[PDB]
Amino acid sequence: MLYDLAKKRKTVRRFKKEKPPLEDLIYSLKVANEAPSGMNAQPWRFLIVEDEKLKGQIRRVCERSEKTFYENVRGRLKEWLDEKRFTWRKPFLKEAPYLLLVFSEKSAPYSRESVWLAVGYLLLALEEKGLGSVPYTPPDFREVEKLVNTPSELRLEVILPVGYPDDPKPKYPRNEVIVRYNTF
Amino acid sequence: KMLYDLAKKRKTVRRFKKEKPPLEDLIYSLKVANEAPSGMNAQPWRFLIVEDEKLKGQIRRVCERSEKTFYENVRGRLKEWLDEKRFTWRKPFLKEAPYLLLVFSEKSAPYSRESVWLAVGYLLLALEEKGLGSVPYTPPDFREVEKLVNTPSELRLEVILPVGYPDDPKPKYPRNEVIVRYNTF
Ligand SMILES: Cc1cc2nc3c(=O)[nH]c(=O)nc-3n(C[C@H](O)[C@H](O)[C@H](O)COP(=O)(O)O)c2cc1C
Ligand SMILES: Cc1cc2nc3c(=O)[nH]c(=O)nc-3n(C[C@H](O)[C@H](O)[C@H](O)COP(=O)(O)O)c2cc1C
Ligand SMILES: N[C@@H](Cc1ccc(O)c(F)c1)C(=O)O
Ligand SMILES: N[C@@H](Cc1ccc(O)c(F)c1)C(=O)O
Ligand SMILES: [Cl-]
Ligand SMILES: [Cl-]
Ligand SMILES: [Cl-]
Ligand SMILES: [Cl-]
Ligand SMILES: [Cl-]
Repeated sequence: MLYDLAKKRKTVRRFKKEKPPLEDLIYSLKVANEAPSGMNAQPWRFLIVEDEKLKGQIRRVCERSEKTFYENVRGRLKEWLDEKRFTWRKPFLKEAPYLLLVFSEKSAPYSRESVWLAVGYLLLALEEKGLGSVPYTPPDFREVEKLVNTPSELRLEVILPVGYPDDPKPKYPRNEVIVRYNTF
Repeated sequence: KMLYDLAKKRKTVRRFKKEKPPLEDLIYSLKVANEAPSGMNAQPWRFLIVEDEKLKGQIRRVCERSEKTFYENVRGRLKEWLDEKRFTWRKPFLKEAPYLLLVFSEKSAPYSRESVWLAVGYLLLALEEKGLGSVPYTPPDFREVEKLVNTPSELRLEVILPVGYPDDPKPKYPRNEVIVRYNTF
């Protein structure tokens, strides 16, 4: 059941050393590709990073940026990150077998909405395929974009480290949906 | 059998039956969506289920007005696409759908819009599982629609998802092959 897939899917920030077959990622992208999009532009573009040096570069730029983020973060954000024991360290950027970088075509109508919708599909597909991921959002997208020679027409949306999950931490809670009717 | 089949089958539904699906069907989709990840697990989505005919009509007309102006002004690829598909500013599905599921994002949440749109992906697949149809309807201006439903300032209307039973919807548009590159561009 889809609900079961969605319910079971949780963040995975720790991956097995073994690299999943590319076919599983490609499957998930093919699923994502079936998603709707503004003017059916299919404004998602995928970059699968496997190169260890490059992952290392991405890891390092992201961590350097996160370091600053963590130095300064405060309030509610800080409290949540602290309670969940996040730090600037993002080893999964190096250690995940794949970094799936998801880009949006800037010029496409509702490109961002569409890509993120498709990421929803993507994540469910990864779960279906028994892969883990985390939508990792670097503090500074541009540095990562440059690392991979992102064309100006594309916008990096998210870095999805993908791999076999490795003793992932538990899914965080979900509050029940509380619907409203007609108006607030 | 596979999620791909579900995703592949799912397509826009702009033609709805009047017949009201059980609320539980729609709530199921929200429950699925709600299992989605989100920035700081904020679960920044909020759902407003519009069923009231008068309000649907108000929403419809506000959107249509906005669309009408937009159709007068749209240019480039979107205009070309809309024209070739014979889209117009009229949005009858906003009246015909038994539900308008208004999906809001909690503005203050980190990556709130990204997260909500991600969850909408879930949501659409769930609707498909339940045999419901929808369309992520995005009028040019949400502000008037937000006001119609007394949207709190903290929330951003992201999308109007008319939801109902499909009434012989038009076929799915094609999909280009997914575009996958390795390591760098
Ligand atoms: C972010 C987003 C916004 C959309 N906005 C509209 C809209 O305003 N009006 C509409 O008729 N369809 C809208 N759509 C539906 C798209 O036109 C549709 O997903 C695309 O044509 C592909 O349809 P298909 O899956 O049936 O091939 C939107 C879709 C997305 C993802
Ligand atoms: C838009 C978005 C951005 C995210 N950014 C990050 C991130 O930068 N770092 C991270 O560790 N997790 C990130 N996540 C993962 C969230 O922390 C995670 O989805 C949330 O904690 C719920 O996890 P759960 O599904 O395992 O309960 C992001 C999730 C989304 C949807
Ligand atoms: N929102 C306008 C234009 C439009 C239509 C379809 C779309 O996919 C889209 F992005 C935009 C409409 O519904 O006609
Ligand atoms: N990007 C930062 C902060 C962060 C972490 C988790 C999140 O869900 C999020 F939105 C933001 C990190 O990975 O530590
Ligand atoms: Cl996650
Ligand atoms: Cl659609
Ligand atoms: Cl939490
Ligand atoms: Cl916002
Ligand atoms: Cl239709």
